[PDB]
Amino acid sequence: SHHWGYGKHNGPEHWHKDFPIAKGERQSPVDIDTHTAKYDPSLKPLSVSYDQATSLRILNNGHAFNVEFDDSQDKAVLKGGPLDGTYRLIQFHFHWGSLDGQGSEHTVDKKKYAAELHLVHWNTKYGDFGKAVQQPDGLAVLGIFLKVGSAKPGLQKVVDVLDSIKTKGKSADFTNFDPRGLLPESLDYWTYPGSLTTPPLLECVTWIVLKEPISVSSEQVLKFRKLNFNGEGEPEELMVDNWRPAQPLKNRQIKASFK
Ligand SMILES: [Hg+2]
Ligand SMILES: [Hg+2]
Repeated sequence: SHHWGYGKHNGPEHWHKDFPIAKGERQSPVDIDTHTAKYDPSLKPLSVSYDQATSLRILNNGHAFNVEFDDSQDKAVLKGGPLDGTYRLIQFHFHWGSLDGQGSEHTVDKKKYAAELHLVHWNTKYGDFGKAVQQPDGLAVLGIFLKVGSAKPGLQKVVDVLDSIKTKGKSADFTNFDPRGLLPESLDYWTYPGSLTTPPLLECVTWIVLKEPISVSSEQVLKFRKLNFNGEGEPEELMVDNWRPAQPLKNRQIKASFK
């Protein structure tokens, strides 16, 4: 502190001093131990309906970059899986590393990926986002791992606009982007009850983490690392390593949709 971030002086190990819930019973991310996750045949396939998605803007908030969607109606929703009810997409963002061997927040059998995409949705029964985050089933986040390999064509539009939102507080119009181009071929997943992974750390999230990673090229992820944490005209601090490490599982079970 001063304000939280990912540095040595205000990084995740310090958050508990302003947000005591950091040492809570249902904090995220976690390590997914594949041999201890329970297959649960009662879980339903996920239903991702993003064909009427309306993206609006892309913003650098100082901790990541969010692409925001119009959520005033049921245009891009997730339902099914372990969820009851309809959850509307409000924004996506990424977490990534300064090197390719780190960057994801969840890990799989202790394996870290180069980055992790979060598609954040909120439960329509609560009427708005801000009321959703106060309830134990208020949000559902789909997490997708990224590995370095082949380029992902559907991520290129995002990569290309980054130069225009280089520093904190910058935004740019970002319409007609289709988030379908960011899904792996398979929707197999793990699920557990957890929290937002940045302050205020609220325990209101059902996480849905996809088993299959997407590939991005080295050049693509290289462009993420050119962003800045600082605002314009402040000393440059590249936006890298904006990931929280794995927290204790405590009394929770990870369930798998697959065997
Ligand atoms: Hg996130
Ligand atoms: Hg909550």
